This record gives sequence, C-alpha cells and structure tokens, in this order.
Amino acid sequence: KWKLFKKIGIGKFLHSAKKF
Repeated sequence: KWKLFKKIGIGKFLHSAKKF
C-alpha cells in the first residue's frame, strides 16, 4: 500500500498517449 501503486503501469503508460 504505497504511492507506487499509482505508477505500477502509468509512467510508461502515458508513453502511448503520444500516438494519440
């Protein structure tokens, strides 16, 4: 239960936001 849960798959997630 830490702030890492908000980055378990979001940091590299926004990387796809570039194709959109």
